[PDB]
Amino acid sequence: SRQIVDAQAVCTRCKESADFWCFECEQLLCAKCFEAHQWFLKHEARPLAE
Amino acid sequence: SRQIVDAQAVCTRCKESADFWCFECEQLLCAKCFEAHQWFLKHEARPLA
Ligand SMILES: [Cl-]
Ligand SMILES: [Zn+2]
Ligand SMILES: [Zn+2]
Ligand SMILES: [Zn+2]
Ligand SMILES: [Zn+2]
Repeated sequence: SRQIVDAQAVCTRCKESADFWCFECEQLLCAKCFEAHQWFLKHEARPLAE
Repeated sequence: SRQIVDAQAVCTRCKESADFWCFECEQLLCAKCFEAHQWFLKHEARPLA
């Protein structure tokens, strides 16, 4: 399943602009929510292209 | 900006399973492509996990 991520994509948790994609959660995250995700989970994830 | 994301991380070059992200190439690379990357370039990069 590929997915289109719009230019205005937003974090799945808060309202901030998305910066990361998690391959196992399948979700978009802002930097601050992403740092929490990395503390509590060990998932493959990547920065979004700027 | 506008881009496609996949459920699985695969190398941008060869489509094998990916292991690294390069911030300046903005690319996913498998281990073998990334070793080649390091031979030719010096960029900020991280493993995917
Ligand atoms: Cl992707
Ligand atoms: Zn995750
Ligand atoms: Zn967030
Ligand atoms: Zn490759
Ligand atoms: Zn690079």
